[PDB]
Amino acid sequence: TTILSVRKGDTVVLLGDRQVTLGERIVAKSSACKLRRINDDVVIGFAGSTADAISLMEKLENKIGEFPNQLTRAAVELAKEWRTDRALRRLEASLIVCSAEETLEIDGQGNVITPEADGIVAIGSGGTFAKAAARALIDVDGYDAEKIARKAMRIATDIDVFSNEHWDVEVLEH
Amino acid sequence: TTILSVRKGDTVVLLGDRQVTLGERIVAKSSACKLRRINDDVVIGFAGSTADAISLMEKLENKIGEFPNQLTRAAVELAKEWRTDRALRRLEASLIVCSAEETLEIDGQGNVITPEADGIVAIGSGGTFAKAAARALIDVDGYDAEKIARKAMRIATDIDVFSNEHWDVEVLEH
Amino acid sequence: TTILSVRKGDTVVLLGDRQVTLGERIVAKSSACKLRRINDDVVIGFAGSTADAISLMEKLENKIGEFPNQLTRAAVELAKEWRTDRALRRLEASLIVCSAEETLEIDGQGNVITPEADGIVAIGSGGTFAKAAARALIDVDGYDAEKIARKAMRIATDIDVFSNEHWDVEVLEH
Amino acid sequence: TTILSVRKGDTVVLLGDRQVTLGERIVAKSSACKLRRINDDVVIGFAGSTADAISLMEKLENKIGEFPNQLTRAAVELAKEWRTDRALRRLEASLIVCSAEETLEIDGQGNVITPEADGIVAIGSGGTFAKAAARALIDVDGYDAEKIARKAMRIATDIDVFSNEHWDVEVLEH
Amino acid sequence: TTILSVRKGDTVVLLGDRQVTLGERIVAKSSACKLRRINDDVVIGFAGSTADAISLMEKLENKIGEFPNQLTRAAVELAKEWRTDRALRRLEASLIVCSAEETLEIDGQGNVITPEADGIVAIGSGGTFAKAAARALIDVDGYDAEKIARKAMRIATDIDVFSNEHWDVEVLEH
Amino acid sequence: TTILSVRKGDTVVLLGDRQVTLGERIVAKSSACKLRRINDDVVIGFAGSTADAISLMEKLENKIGEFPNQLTRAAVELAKEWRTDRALRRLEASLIVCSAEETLEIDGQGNVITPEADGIVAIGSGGTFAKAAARALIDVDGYDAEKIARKAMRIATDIDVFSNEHWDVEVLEH
Amino acid sequence: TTILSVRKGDTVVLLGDRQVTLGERIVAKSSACKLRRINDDVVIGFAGSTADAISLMEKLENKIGEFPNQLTRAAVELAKEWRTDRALRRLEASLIVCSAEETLEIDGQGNVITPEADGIVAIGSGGTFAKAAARALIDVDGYDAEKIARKAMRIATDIDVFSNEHWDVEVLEH
Amino acid sequence: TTILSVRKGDTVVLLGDRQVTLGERIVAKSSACKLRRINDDVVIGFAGSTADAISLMEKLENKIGEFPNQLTRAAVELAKEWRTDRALRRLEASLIVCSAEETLEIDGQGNVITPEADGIVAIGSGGTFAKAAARALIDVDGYDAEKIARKAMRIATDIDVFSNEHWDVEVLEH
Amino acid sequence: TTILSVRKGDTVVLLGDRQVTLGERIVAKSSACKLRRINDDVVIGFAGSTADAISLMEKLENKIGEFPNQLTRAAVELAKEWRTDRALRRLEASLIVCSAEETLEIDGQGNVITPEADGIVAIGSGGTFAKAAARALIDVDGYDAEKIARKAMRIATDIDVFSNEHWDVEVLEH
Amino acid sequence: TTILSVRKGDTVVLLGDRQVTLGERIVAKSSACKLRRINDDVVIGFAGSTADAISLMEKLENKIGEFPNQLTRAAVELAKEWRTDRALRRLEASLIVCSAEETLEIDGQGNVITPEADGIVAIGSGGTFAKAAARALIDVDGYDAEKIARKAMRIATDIDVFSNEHWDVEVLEH
Amino acid sequence: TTILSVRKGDTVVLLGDRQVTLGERIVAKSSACKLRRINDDVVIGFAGSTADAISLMEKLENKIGEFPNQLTRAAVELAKEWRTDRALRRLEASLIVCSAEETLEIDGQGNVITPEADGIVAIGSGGTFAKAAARALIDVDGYDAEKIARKAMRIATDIDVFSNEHWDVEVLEH
Ligand SMILES: [Mg+2]
Ligand SMILES: [Mg+2]
Ligand SMILES: [Mg+2]
Ligand SMILES: [Mg+2]
Ligand SMILES: [Mg+2]
Ligand SMILES: [Mg+2]
Ligand SMILES: [Mg+2]
Ligand SMILES: [Mg+2]
Ligand SMILES: [Mg+2]
Ligand SMILES: [Mg+2]
Ligand SMILES: [Mg+2]
Repeated sequence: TTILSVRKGDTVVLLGDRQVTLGERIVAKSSACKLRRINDDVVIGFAGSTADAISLMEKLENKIGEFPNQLTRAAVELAKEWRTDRALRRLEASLIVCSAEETLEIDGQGNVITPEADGIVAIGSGGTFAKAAARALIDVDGYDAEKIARKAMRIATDIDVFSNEHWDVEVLEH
Repeated sequence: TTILSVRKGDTVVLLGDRQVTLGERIVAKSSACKLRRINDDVVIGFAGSTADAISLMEKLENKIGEFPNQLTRAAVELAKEWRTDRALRRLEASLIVCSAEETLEIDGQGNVITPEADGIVAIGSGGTFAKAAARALIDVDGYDAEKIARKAMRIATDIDVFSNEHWDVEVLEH
Repeated sequence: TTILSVRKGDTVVLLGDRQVTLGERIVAKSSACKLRRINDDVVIGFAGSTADAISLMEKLENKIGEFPNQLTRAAVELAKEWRTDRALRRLEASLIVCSAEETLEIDGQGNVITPEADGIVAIGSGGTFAKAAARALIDVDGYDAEKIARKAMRIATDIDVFSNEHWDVEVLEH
Repeated sequence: TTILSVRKGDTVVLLGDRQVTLGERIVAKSSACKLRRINDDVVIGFAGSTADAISLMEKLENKIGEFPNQLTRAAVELAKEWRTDRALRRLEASLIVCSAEETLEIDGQGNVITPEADGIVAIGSGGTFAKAAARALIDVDGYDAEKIARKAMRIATDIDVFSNEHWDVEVLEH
Repeated sequence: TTILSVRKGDTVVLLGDRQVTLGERIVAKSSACKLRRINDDVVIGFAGSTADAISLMEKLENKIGEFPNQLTRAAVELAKEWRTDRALRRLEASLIVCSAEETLEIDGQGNVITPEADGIVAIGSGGTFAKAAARALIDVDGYDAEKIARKAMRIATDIDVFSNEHWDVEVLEH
Repeated sequence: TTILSVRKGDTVVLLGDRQVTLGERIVAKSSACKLRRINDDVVIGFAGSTADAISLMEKLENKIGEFPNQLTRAAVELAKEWRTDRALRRLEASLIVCSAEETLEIDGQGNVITPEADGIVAIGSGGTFAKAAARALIDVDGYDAEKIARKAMRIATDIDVFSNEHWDVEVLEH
Repeated sequence: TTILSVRKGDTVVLLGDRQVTLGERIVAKSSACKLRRINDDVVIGFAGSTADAISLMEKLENKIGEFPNQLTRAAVELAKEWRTDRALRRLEASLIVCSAEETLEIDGQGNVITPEADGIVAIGSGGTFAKAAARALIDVDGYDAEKIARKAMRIATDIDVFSNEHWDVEVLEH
Repeated sequence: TTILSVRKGDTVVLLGDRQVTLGERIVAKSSACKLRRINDDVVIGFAGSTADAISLMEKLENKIGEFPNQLTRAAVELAKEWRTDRALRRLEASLIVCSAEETLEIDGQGNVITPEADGIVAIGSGGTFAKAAARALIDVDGYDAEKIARKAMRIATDIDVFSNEHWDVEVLEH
Repeated sequence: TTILSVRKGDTVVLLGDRQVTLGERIVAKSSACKLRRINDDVVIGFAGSTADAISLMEKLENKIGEFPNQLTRAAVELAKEWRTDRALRRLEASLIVCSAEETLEIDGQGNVITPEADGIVAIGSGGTFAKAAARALIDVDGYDAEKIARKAMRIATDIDVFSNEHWDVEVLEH
Repeated sequence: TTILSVRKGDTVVLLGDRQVTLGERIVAKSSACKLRRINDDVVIGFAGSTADAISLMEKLENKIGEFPNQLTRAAVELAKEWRTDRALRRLEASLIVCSAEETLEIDGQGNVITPEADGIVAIGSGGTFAKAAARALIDVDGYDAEKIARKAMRIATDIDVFSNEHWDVEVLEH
Repeated sequence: TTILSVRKGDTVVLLGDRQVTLGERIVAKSSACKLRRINDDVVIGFAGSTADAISLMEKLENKIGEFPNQLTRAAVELAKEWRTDRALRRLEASLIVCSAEETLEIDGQGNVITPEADGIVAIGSGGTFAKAAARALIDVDGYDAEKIARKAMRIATDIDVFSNEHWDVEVLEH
C-alpha cells in the first residue's frame, strides 16, 4: 500500500493505490478504494484490511464528534484508545487523516505524526518512497500539490511490489 | 480447499471441492460438502473446518437479517465483528458469499473482496490456481459460467494437493 | 492412541487401545479404558487425557440431550461450542461417537467427519494405520465388522509406538 | 523430585525425596517435605513448588469433601477443574494421592492414572526410575512394600540429579 | 510418495506412485516413474528427487558390482558410504531394492530394513498406510502379491496427499 | 519471476518476465532479460539472481556438450552435480531448458520435470499461476502456443507481485 | 532402544531389543538384531542406525587390533577419533563393548563409561530404566546375571515406547 | 542482586547490595536500597524492580496482618496468591523475609524456602555465591553473623557482575 | 549507507555518505570515504565494511584487467566468483561501478543490475529513498546530474538513520 | 563438575568430583576420575567428556614438551591452537593445569586465566561455588590448602546437582 | 571490556580495564591485562579472549613486518585476511592499534576505523560510554590525554557491568 498526502499552498491532496495483497504474495484485488470521505471537511486513507481500517475509522468518528473542531485532539484520543483497548490492539492498520488545515498520521504503535513544513505525510509499504519523491518536488515552482502527488505515486508504486498504478484522489481547499 | 465463483452474463456459479485434510498430510474425508444454501437468493462456500465455518455462517445470517437487501454491508459488518470479537478471532476460515447480484469474499484478516469486472472470486489453497484458469477462459465466447468453472476446478484441484476432483455446484440467475 | 470404528451390515463396532503415554516417551499405564457408554444407544471413544476427554464428553451429553436423535447435529453443536469457548479450547482431544445409525469424529480443529460409504472412522496417532488396514478388509465377504476391527487394531497398534495390543470393544446393532 | 508409592498386601507406602532445585541447576534446600497428611485416611505427595502444590491440594480437599469415599471421583473432578480453570492451569505440579484402598496420580496434562496390578505409581523427574526398580522387586520374596520403596528410592535418587537421598515416608493399612 | 513391495509365495512385486510435489503444496508432475530396473534380477524404487535418488542408485550399482550376489551386503556398504560421505549426506532419499530372494529398504538415517515374515516393505509419505493395508491382506484367500499391492496402493494413495493414483509395477519370480 | 514454456504442435515458446526484486519488497529493475539462447537449438529461462543462474547455465552447457543430443540426460547430469557439489548447492535458482523436441525444468531440490502431454512447464513465484492459465487454453481452438503463453503471462504476472508485465519471448520449431 | 549388560560372578550378559523406529513414531522393524560378536572374546551392542553403528564398530575393530588385550585403551582411542574426525561426528550411536573381563560404554559426546562395582551398564532410550531395575536385583542372591537382565529388560521395554519385548542375548565367562 | 541472610546464635542479619541494572548491561543506580523494615520485628529484602518488589511487599504485609505471629503461614499465603493471581504473576521478584525467629525465601515459582540448620538463605544473581561463602564460615571461630555476611557479600558481589560493593544491613535479636 | 549514481546527458556522478554504524545502533565514524577511483575511467562505491568491500574491489580489478573494455563482463565474472567462492561468500557488501559509458550494481545475492533509461542506480539502507527522489527530478528542467544527486542524497540521508549528511562525490564525462 | 585448585604457602592442591552426567539429567557414573598426572611436576583437571579432555591433554603435552619450563607459554600455545583448529573447536572442555609454581585455567572460549593473589582457580558447573567458599577461608590462619579445598568442595558439590561428594586429590610442593 | 585511546597534542594513551567475564555473568579474573606492547612504537589493546586476541595480534605482526612503516596498510591487510580466512573468522575480538602517529580500530565485521579529529577511539561493551565521556573533555584546556582517559574510564567502567575499575595504561609520544 501507498497512501500519500501533500499540502502545498491552499490545496491538500490525498492519494492511495488500489492493490490488495494476500500472503504477501498475490494480488487479490487491483481496484480497492483505500480513501474515505468521513464528512465534507475530512478525508482519510488507510493501510490494512477493510475491517480493521473501518473499525478504526468508526472510533475516529466518535472522537471527531466528541471534539468537533480539534482534529489533532481527536487523533490523539483515538491513538490512546487504540493502544489501551484489548480488541483494537489486535487490529493492524495505519491511517492518514486530512482536513484543509491539518494532516495526521496515526499508527498501531501509537505514533501521531504531523508533517514537517513541507506538508508531506505518507504510510504503507510504499509510503516512504512516495515521501522521498514528493520531497524532491515540493519546492519546485510550478508543481502544485496534485502534480507532486501523482508523480510521487508513480515512482513509489513502481518500486513497491505491494502497491499498484491505479490511484484514488481526494482534494481539499479552505 | 478450492472454492471458486464465476459470474458471466446472467449466471453465477459457485463450486467447491470435497477434500478434508488433517495435519496437512492426510485425507480424512473425500466427500465433504463446502457449500451452503442460506436462503433462496444466497449461497456460501467455505474454506476451514466445519465448526469454524458454520459459526461464521451463523453470524453472517444475523447480519444478513439485520441488513435485508444489502449483502455488501452485511459482509462488512460480519468482517468487523470477526476481527474485534475475541472468540471469533480464534477461528480460521474464509468465505465466499453469492447472490445473483453480488459476490464477496471475506477472510480472517478482515479483507472483503469483490471481483473485478471478470466476475471471478476464489479462496482456499487452490483458489488462486482456479482463478488464473478461469481468467483465461472468461472472455472466450461459447464458454458459459459453469463450463468455465468446471474446467478451472479440474485444473486447480489437479495442482493443489489439498483439494480433490469431486465438486459441488450451486447456480443462481435473476 | 488408536480408536477405530467399523460399520458393516447391521453391526458397528468401536475399539480402543489402552496405553497412556507421557512426554511422548514412557508408558504410564497399559490398561486404561478409552471408551464410554453414554447411554444404551451411544458409545464414545477418545484420544487425549482423561480430564480433557471427560469434560468434552459431558458437553456432548448436553448436546445429545438437547437434540435427542440428531446425533450429527449434537456433534456439530459440540464442535461449535468447543471452538468458541475459551476454557474448552485449552483442551486437547479427539472423539469418535457411535450409534447404530451414525458415526462421527470430532477434533479440536473443529472438523466433524462422517465416514465414507465404507463405514470406517478412526482417530489417534495410530488411527490412520487402522483405517488403512480396515479399508483393505471392508469389502472382503466373510469378514464382519468385529473381525475387521480386531485385525486392523493388531496391525495399527503394532506400528504405532503410542498404542498397545490390549483393546476394549463396544458393539451396537438396531 | 521423586515421589513413589507402593502397595503390597495390606500396606501402602508413599515416599518422597527432599531436594528443592532452582533453575534446574542448584539445590536451594535439601530437607523439604513433599508429603502431606490430609486426613487420617489420605496422604498426598507432590512434585512442583510449595505454593502450586498446596493450591491444588486445597482444591483436592474440596473435591474429597464433596465425594466422601470416592477418592477416584474426587481426583477426576480435580483434574477437570484443573484443566478448565485459567488460574489453575498456570500451575505446574503432579500429585499422588493415597488411601489404604486406592492410589491415583494426577498431572497437569489431565491424566489420572491408577496403578497396574503391581500397585506401583510414581512421579517427578526420578519417578520412572523408581518405578522400574520397584517393579523389579514387587514380586520378590522377602520384600514388603516399605522395603521395596526404600530400595527403589535409593536407586532412583542416585540416578536423578534432581532428587536427593533423604526421604519422607507415610504408611497406610486398613 | 508411496513405494510398496510385497513378497508372497514365489512372486515379489514393487509398486510406486507417479506424483512429484514441490514446496509440499503443488503437483509439478503426475506421471513420474519412481522405479528402475538395474539388471534382470534387481529393481529399485525411490522416494526423493530425481537427482538425489539417481546419485544413490549409481552408488548402489557400484556396491552391487563389488558384491555380486550379496544384495544385503551391498545395501549395507551403500548405507555406510552414504552416512560417512559429505556430498551424499546432503542428499535426501529412501530406497527399496528387490531381488527375487531379498528386499531391503535403505534410508538417509542409515537404517537398512528387511521385511518381517509377511514380506512387506514400504517407504515415502504414504508407505506406512500401504504397509498397514498390505498387512491386512497378506494372509487372506484370493490375494496374490500383485493383488495385495494394488489394493494397498489405492488405499494408501487415497489417504496421502503426496501420492497419486497412477502406479508403476515391477514383478520378479525365481 | 514467471518463466513459462508452452509446446503446441510444432512450436514451442519460452517466455519470461523482467522484474528483479530485492528483499522480497522492492523492484530494483523492470527490464531484466531472464532468457538466454545457448545455441541455435536450445533456449533457457531462469528464476534466481544473475550470477546464480549464469553459473548454472554454464554447467548446463558443459553437460550439453558432453551429451550432444540427449538434452534430458544433460539436465539430469546437471541436477546430480548441482546437488552434490558444495559451491553449487549454495546457489538458488530454477531453470527451464527448451529445444524443439524437449522441455525440462530443473530446480535446487534436484527435481527434473518434463511436461505432461499438454506441453506446459513453468517456474518462479508466478509459474504455477501461468501453468494453470495455460492449461485452460491448451486444448482450445484459435490458440497457438504463443497466444496461449502471452495470455497466461498476463494473468500470472497480474497476480504475482514478484513478476511484471514486460516479457521476453523465444520460439523454436523443427 | 534398550541395550543392557550385567556382570555378576563369572558371567556377563549383553541383551538388546529388536525394535527399529522411524520419525520417533512408527515401528519399521520388530526383529532387528542390535548385538554383534566381533570375535570369540568380544561382543558389542548398539543404539543408532545400522550404518552408523557398523561404521563405528569397524573403527573399534581397528583399534582393538592395534591394542590387542587392552580393551579400555581401544575404546578410548575410538572415542578420541570419533570426536575429532569430521565424518564420524556426523554419526549418531552409542555402543556397549563386553569381554569377560571388561565392559565399556561409549557415546557420541565422547564419554567412556565403565560400570560401578555392580557390573551394570546400559544405553538407549530405555537403558536407564533397565539399569534401575537391574540395580534393584543385582545383590539379591539366587538371581544370576541372565535372570537379572531378562527381568530388567521386560520392565524397561514395557516402559520405553521405543523398545520392544523381543531380545537378543549374548553371554561370556572366563 | 545479592540479598543474603545469616542467622547465628541469637543474631540474624540481612544484607543487600545497591546496584540496579538495566538491559542486563548497564548500572543505572549504584545506591538503591533493597531492604525494608516492615515493622519492629520484621525486615525484608528483594531482588527485582522497585515496583514489582513493593507490590509484593504490600501483599505480604496484608498477609502478615491477617496472620499476626505466624510468619511462615503469611509467606505461604502470599506465595499462593502470587502464583494464582494473573496480575501478580506478571511480576518478577524474589523476597527474603526475616524475623528474629524465622527466615523465609519466596520466589515467583512459588517456592517457600527456609534455611538448613546453618541459618543461611540467599537470593538474586549473586545469592548462591554468597551462600557458598557464608556456608564456609558459618561454623568457624571468630565469625559472628554480621562478620560472616560481610565477608560473604564481598566475595559474592566481586563475582556477580550484577551486584556491587555497597551494602545495606539490617540486624535482629530476641 | 547511501550510494547513489545518476547519469544525465554526458555526465555521471557517484555519491556516497560517510557514516559507519556498528551493531545497527551507534555511529563509530562520521567521515569514512565509501568511493574509490580504480583508474581514470572507473569509480566505485560500496556499502559494507572496509575489509569486505576492498577484498571485492580487488577481485573486481582482476576481472577488469582480464576483460579490458568490457566492464559489464567483468562485473558478471566478479559476481559469479563471489557467489561460488567459499571465502568471498562470507563477505557482505554491495558495489556500484561507474564508467562514463556504463553503471552496474552488484550485490551479495548475485544480482547485477544496470539502470533503466533514467540512468539511476543506488545501494545501501538509504539507496532506495535516494533513487525515488532522483527519479522525481531526472526529467526536470534546471537539474543536471550533480544537482539531482545532491538533492536526492539530502532527502535519502535525512530519512535513513544509517546514513549521514556528509557526502563524497565523483564525476565522469567522455 | 567441580574442579578446584587452591595454592596456600608452599602447597597447591587440585581436587575434582567424580560424577558423570548425561542429558543434563542422569548420573551415568559416580566414580570417574577427572584429574591426571602428566609428569612429576604437573597435574591437570578437566570438565568435559573423557575423549574431549584427553585429546586436549595430549595437545597440552605437545606444547609442554615444546616449551619445557614455561607452563604459561605452553597453555597459551594450546589455547591458540584450540581456537584456530577446526577439529579441536568441536571439542567441549575446560582444563586447570597446576605446577608447584603456576596454575592456569584454559577454556574453549580461549581464556587463559591465572588466579588472583589468593591462589584460587576453579571450573565446571560447580566451580564458582567452590571458589566463593575457598575465598572465604583462604586468609583464615590454621586452614591449609587441603583443608580449604575439602571444605569448599563439600559446599560446592552440595549445591551443584551436576557434581557429587566423592573427590580425587592431587598435591604439589617445591 | 573497555579499551580507550585518546590522542591529544603529541601524546597518545591507550587504556584498558582488567575484568574477564564468563557466561556474561561472573568475573573469573579481575587483574587481566588487555594491552600488549608489540614493539617500541606500537601498542595494542583487545576485547575478546586471550587466545583469540593473541592469534590476531600475531597475524598483525606479520603484516606490520611486511609493511614496515605503513601501520594503516598493515591493519587493512589484517582485516582482509581476517574476513577471508576460515579459521580466523571463527575468532571473536576487536583491536585498537596505536603508534605515535596513527590509531586504528579493527573488528570482526571488517571495519577499520580511524578517529575523527578529536583523536578518540574505543571498543568493548564499555567503549562507547568511554568515548562519550572523552569527547566531552577533549577540547577542555588543561586536560591532557592521560587525564581525559582516566576520567573517561572511571565513568565508562562504573556504567558497564562487564568492565572493572582497574586499568592498564600505555603512553606514546614522537
Ligand atoms: Mg508496484
Ligand atoms: Mg488435488
Ligand atoms: Mg505399539
Ligand atoms: Mg541425586
Ligand atoms: Mg493422493
Ligand atoms: Mg505483477
Ligand atoms: Mg515398549
Ligand atoms: Mg560485582
Ligand atoms: Mg540520517
Ligand atoms: Mg551435588
Ligand atoms: Mg563495572
